[PDB]
Amino acid sequence: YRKYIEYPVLQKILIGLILGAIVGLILGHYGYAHAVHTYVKPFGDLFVRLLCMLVMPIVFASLVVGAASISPARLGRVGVKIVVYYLLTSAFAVTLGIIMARLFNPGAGIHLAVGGQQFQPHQAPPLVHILLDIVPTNPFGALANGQVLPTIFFAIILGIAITYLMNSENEKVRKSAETLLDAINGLAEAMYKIVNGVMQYAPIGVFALIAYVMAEQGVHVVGELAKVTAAVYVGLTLQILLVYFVLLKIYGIDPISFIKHAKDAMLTAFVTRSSSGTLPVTMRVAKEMGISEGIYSFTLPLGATINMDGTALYQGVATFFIANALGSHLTVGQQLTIVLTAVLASIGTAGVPGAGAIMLCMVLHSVGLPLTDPNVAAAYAMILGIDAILDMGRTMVNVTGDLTGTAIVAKTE
Amino acid sequence: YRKYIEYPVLQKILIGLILGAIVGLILGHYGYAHAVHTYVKPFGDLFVRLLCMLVMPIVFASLVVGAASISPARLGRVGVKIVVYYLLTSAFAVTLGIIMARLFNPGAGIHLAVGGQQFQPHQAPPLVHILLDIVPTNPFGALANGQVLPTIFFAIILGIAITYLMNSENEKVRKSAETLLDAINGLAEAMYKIVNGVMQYAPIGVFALIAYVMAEQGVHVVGELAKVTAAVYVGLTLQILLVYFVLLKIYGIDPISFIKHAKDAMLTAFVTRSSSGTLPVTMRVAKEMGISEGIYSFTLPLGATINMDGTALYQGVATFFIANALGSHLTVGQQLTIVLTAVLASIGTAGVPGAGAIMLCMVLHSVGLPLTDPNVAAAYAMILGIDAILDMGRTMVNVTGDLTGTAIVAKTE
Amino acid sequence: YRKYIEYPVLQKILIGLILGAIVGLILGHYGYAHAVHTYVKPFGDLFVRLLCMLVMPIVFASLVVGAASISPARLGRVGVKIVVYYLLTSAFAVTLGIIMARLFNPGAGIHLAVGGQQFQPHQAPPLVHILLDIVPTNPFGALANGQVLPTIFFAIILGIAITYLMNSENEKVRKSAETLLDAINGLAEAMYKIVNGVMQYAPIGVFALIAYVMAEQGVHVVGELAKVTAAVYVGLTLQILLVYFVLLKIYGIDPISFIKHAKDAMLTAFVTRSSSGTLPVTMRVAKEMGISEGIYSFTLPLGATINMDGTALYQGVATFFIANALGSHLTVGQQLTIVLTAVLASIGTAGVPGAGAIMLCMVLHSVGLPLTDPNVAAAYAMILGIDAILDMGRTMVNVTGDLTGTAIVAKTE
Ligand SMILES: N[C@H](C(=O)O)[C@H](OCc1cccc(NC(=O)c2ccc(C(F)(F)F)cc2)c1)C(=O)O
Ligand SMILES: N[C@H](C(=O)O)[C@H](OCc1cccc(NC(=O)c2ccc(C(F)(F)F)cc2)c1)C(=O)O
Ligand SMILES: N[C@H](C(=O)O)[C@H](OCc1cccc(NC(=O)c2ccc(C(F)(F)F)cc2)c1)C(=O)O
Repeated sequence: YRKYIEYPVLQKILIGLILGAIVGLILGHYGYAHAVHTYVKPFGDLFVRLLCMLVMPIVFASLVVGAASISPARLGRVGVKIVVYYLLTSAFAVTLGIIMARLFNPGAGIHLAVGGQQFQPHQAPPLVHILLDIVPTNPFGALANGQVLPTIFFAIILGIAITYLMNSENEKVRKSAETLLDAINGLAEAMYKIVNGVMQYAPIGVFALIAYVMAEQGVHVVGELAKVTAAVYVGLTLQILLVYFVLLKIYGIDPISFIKHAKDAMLTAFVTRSSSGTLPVTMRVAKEMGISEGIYSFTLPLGATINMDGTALYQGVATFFIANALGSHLTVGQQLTIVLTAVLASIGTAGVPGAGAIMLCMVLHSVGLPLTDPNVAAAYAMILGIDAILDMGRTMVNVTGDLTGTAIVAKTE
Repeated sequence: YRKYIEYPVLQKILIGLILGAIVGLILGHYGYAHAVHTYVKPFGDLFVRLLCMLVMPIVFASLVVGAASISPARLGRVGVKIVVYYLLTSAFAVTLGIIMARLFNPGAGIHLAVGGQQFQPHQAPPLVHILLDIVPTNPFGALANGQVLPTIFFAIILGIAITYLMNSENEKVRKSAETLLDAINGLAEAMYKIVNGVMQYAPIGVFALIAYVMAEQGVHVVGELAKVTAAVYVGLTLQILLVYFVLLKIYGIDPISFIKHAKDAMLTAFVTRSSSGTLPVTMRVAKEMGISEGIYSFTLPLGATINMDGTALYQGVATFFIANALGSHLTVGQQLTIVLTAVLASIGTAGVPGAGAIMLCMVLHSVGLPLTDPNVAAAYAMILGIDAILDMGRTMVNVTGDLTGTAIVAKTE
Repeated sequence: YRKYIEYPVLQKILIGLILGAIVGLILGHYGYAHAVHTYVKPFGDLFVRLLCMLVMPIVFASLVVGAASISPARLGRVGVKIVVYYLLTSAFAVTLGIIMARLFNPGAGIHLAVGGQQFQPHQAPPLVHILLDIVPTNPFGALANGQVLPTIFFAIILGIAITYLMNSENEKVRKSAETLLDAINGLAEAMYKIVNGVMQYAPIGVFALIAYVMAEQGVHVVGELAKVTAAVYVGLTLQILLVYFVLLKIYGIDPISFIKHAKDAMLTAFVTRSSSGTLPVTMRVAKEMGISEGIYSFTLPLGATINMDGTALYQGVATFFIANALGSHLTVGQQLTIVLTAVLASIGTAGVPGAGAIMLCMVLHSVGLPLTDPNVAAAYAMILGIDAILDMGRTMVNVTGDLTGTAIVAKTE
C-alpha cells in the first residue's frame, strides 16, 4: 500500500495503461469477454464517476479565485499582450483541430453500442440561442445541473465583483468580501487535494476501462486509433508550420534560425512528456536569444500553465472521435461551443493537478455527451488507450508555443 | 464608452425607452419587422436573461442578512408599530390593485402569440396546498429551481437562527456564525455590484425589447396601455382617498389640513421620480407638523426603503396585465400568492439598486409566469414601455404613504 | 405561549401523542372523519414538511465537521477498536431487524390508499449499479435532489480533505481551510437551532397526524401495531441474547455474572427513556467492574452518542412496515441499502437534537419512499403512534450495548 502510493503517479498510470491493453486483448481473444464485462467494468465505471464528480466544484471555485486574483494595472502591458496572444493561438488551435478532424473522419465506421442500443442525440438549438444560453437563467440551477458554460460566466462575474469589493472604502464590506474569497479558496484547495487521491486511484480504473474495451472490440480499434493519431500528428505539424511560421515571419524573425536554436530545449519535451518539468531547460534557450530578463522571467512560467496549444488541438480531435464513434452529428453552433469551451477551460483550469482529464470532461459536458452514458465511456477509453503518443506530441507543441510567443513580445517592445 | 458610463443611468434608460418606442413604431409601419425580429431581439433576450439571473442570489443573501440584522428589543415600540403599519398598508395596496385590475380587465383582447402558439398555463394547486408549499421540502432544491416562496422562508429562518447563535455563550459557535454571516454578506454585496453593471447594460436591451415589440404589434398596444394606465391611476387615487383618509380620520387628524401642508413636498415626488431623492425635502414637511424629532428622524428613512405602496399596487396591475394578455386565468390561491409575494418582496429587497425589476421578476416567478417564455417578455416589454408615467404616479403615492404613517405614530405616542 | 414553551419537550410530545390517539379514535367512531381530513390534516402535513426540510443541510454540514474533527493518531487504539465494534454491532443489529421483519411480515394486509390510488413503486436498479451510485455524478446535483448516499460520501470526502489542508505548511491555504470549516460549522449549528424550534412545533403536528390516521382507519391498526411491537421485542431480546452473549462468551467474560451486575443501571433505561440521562448512573456500574479509568471515562460518553443498536433494529422493522403497508416489495440491493444507510446515519447524526426523526427520514429517502407522498405519512404516523413502548425497549438495549462493549476492550487491553 505505502510502496504503491510512493510510486510516481504518471509512470504508474502509464504502466497501468500498458498492462491493461495487452491483458484486455488476450482476454478478448480467448473468449472470456463476458466475465470481464461482469466483474471488471464496475472498477472503471467507479473511476469515470470519480472523474465526473470533480469537474463541477473546480470550475467554479478555481475560476472565482483566478478572476479575483487579476489586476489589469498591476499586470503590465506585456502581460495583456501575451494573454491576447495565448487565447488567440489557443482558439486557432481548436479551430485547426476541428478542421483536421473533419478532413480525416476518425471513428466513422465503428457503430458502437454497449447496452444494446445506440446513443440517442439531443436536439441542438440554433446559433443565436446558445450565445443567449451562455448567461444562466438561475446561477444555482446552473451548478445543480451540469451546465459548464452557464457556470463559467457566473464564476468570472462573481470574481470580478469580489475584486471591486475588496478595494472599497468601507470596512465591513471589505471584511465580508475577504472572508467570502477565503472560503471559496478553501473549497478550491480542498478540491485540489481530492484530485490528488482520485489520481492515485486512477491506475486501477484505467486498467479496468482498457481491459474492458479492448476485450469487447479488440481488432478494428487499432486501425481506428491509428487514424486518430495520424489525424492528430498531421494537424499538429500543420499547426506548427502554418500558425507559428506565419506569426514569426509577419514580425520579421527568421523562423528557421529561430527553431534551430530552440531545438535544444524543444527536443526534450518529446522525451519528458511534461511542459512544466522542462521549464528550467527552456529558460536556458529563452536566455540564448536576445530576450531581456523582465520578459522571459515572467512569461514562460505563465506560458507553461495557460498557453496549451497541442492540448487544445487534441481536445478537438478527441471530441470529434467520440461523436463520430457514437453515431451523432455535431452541427455548427455546438461546433464553436467546443472552441469557446476549450479556450476557457485552458484559462480556467490552470494549476489543477487533474487538468488533462477534467479539461476534456468539461468539454464533453458542454457538447452534450456526458461520461456516465456507457457509449461515451468506451470511446473515451479508446482515447485514453492511445493517449501516450499523443501526449508526447502535445508536450512537443506545448513547449514550442511559448518560445514562439515571447519572441514576438520581445520584438514589439 | 467612458462618456457613456458616466451618464446617469435612470435618464439613460428613459431616453433608451423613448428612442426605442418611436423607432420600433416606424420600423413596424414600414414593413421591416422580420429583420428586427431576426437581428435585434437577441439583444433584448440577453437583457431579460441577465435580469432573471440576479433574482435568486439576492432574495436569499439579502434576506438572510436583513433577518440577521433585526433585534426586537433594540428596535423600539415605535419601530414595531410602524413595521406593522407598513406591511398592513402594503398588503391592502396589493389587494386594491388586484381589485382595480379585475374591474377594468386590461390586456383582455390581445391574444398574444410570439412563436406561433399560445402560453400553456400550469395547473394551479388548491388553496390549502400552497400554504403547505410555502415551507420547502428541500432547502437546496428550492434554490436550484426557482421557488421564490420556498426560499424566502428558508432565508428568514436561517437569519433568525444566526441571530440566536451570535449572542451565544460559547466562543467557537460565535466565531462560526460570525464567519457565516460575513460570507453571506459578501455574496449579497457582490450581487449588488453585479446589479450595477446589468443596469448599465439595460439601455441597450430595453431599446431592443421596445423596438421588437412595437414593431410586432404597433397600433392596438397604445389603446391597451392607455387602459392599463387608466386602471393604475383610478385605483391609485382611490388608494390615497379610501385608505389614507380612513386611516387618518379614524385617529382624529384632519386629512384636508394635513395634505394641504404635505403638498409642498408631495408635489416634488411627481416631478422627481425618486422616493429617496426627495428625502431631505420631505424631512422639512415632517418638521412642519408637530412631530417630535425622535420619530421623524428614524421613520422616514425607513419609509423610503420599506414602505412602497404605489409600487405594490402597480405590481398587481402589471401582473394581471401579463396573465390577461397571455390568455391565462389566475385562480384564487395564486391570487393571494401575489399579495404574499409582493409584501415580502418589499420587505426583502430593501436597498438593492435593481429593486424595480427584480421585485416584479420574483412575483412573476411566484405566480408561474417565467420571463424566459417568449410570450411573457413581450407583455413585460409593453409594461416597461408604459412604465414612465406609472413611475411618476408611483413615486407620488410612495412619498405620501410615509407622511400619512408618521402622523399616526405621533398621534398614539 | 411562554408557559407552553417552558414545558419539557419530550413529555410534551408524548402527551400530544396520547391526547391525539384517543381523540382520533372517538372522532373516527362517531363519523366525523371527513371534517378531520379537511381541517386537521394540513397541520400534520406542515409538520412532515418541516421534518423533511431539515434532513438535507444537517447530513452535509454535521458530517463535514465530524469528519474534519477526527485524527487517527490522537484517537487511540482503544478508540479505533471501539469504533470498529460499534459499527459492526450496529450493522448486525440492522441485519437482525430486517430478518425479524421478514419473518413476521408486519403491515402486510392493510392495503393503504389515502388519495384513492396506491403507492407506485420505482424500478430498483441491480446490485452492482447501486454501489456505483454511492459516488455522486454531480456533488451539487446530489444535494439539489434528495440523494442521501451520494451526499454522505461527498461530505466525508470533503471533511478528510479539509483535515489534510488544515495542517499544511503554507499559511494562506490554512487560513482558507479554517474559514471554510468555520462557515460549515456555523451552518451546522444554525440547523441545530432550527431543529429546536421544529421540535417545539412537534406536539401539534404529531397530534394532527394521529388524530387523522386513527380517525381514518381506527380498528385494524391496533392489531397491526401489536404485530409490529411483537416483531420488535422478540428480535430485540434475540439481539441481546445472540449477539451480546456470543460476543461476551467468545472473550471469556461470564455473561450471567456480567448482566447481574449491569442490571442496576440497565433497568433505569427502561423507565428513563434516555440513553444520555442515564450516563451518570451507568458510570457507576462501569466503575463497579474491574474497568480502568482511562477506558470507561472516554468510551461510555462515546457509546451514548454513536453506538445505537435498538434504534438500528427499529429502523429496519419500521422501514419494512412502511413498505409492507404501502404494497411495495423491497428487493435485495435496496435491502442492504437500509443497512449501509442506518449505520452511516448513526455515525453521521451524532449529537443532533432531532436524531430520532431525521435518522428515519434519511433512510426512507434512501430507499425511495419520501415522506411527502400521502401514503407514506399515514404509516409513518402509525409508527409514531406506537413509538413510545418501542422507545422504552430501544433505550433498554441502547444502554446495554455499551456495557457489553467496554468490557471487551478492557479484556483485550
Ligand atoms: N501534455 C501537457 C503536459 O503534460 O504538460 C498537458 O498538460 C496538462 C496536464 C498537466 C498535469 C496533469 C495532467 N493530467 C494528466 O496527464 C492525466 C492523464 C490521464 C488521466 C486519466 F486518469 F487517465 F484520465 C488523468 C490525467 C495534464 C497534457 O498532458 O495534456
Ligand atoms: N417609484 C419608486 C422610486 O423610484 O423611488 C420605486 O422605487 C423602487 C426602485 C428604486 C431604485 C431603483 C429601481 N429600479 C428601477 O427603477 C428600474 C426601472 C427599469 C428597469 C428595467 F431595466 F427597465 F427593467 C430596471 C430597474 C426601483 C419604483 O421605481 O418602483
Ligand atoms: N431511544 C434512544 C434515546 O432516547 O436515547 C434513541 O435516542 C435517539 C434520540 C436522541 C435525542 C432525541 C431524539 N428524538 C426523538 O426522540 C423524537 C421522537 C419523536 C419525534 C417526532 F416528532 F414525533 F417525529 C421526533 C424526535 C432521538 C431514540 O430515541 O431512538
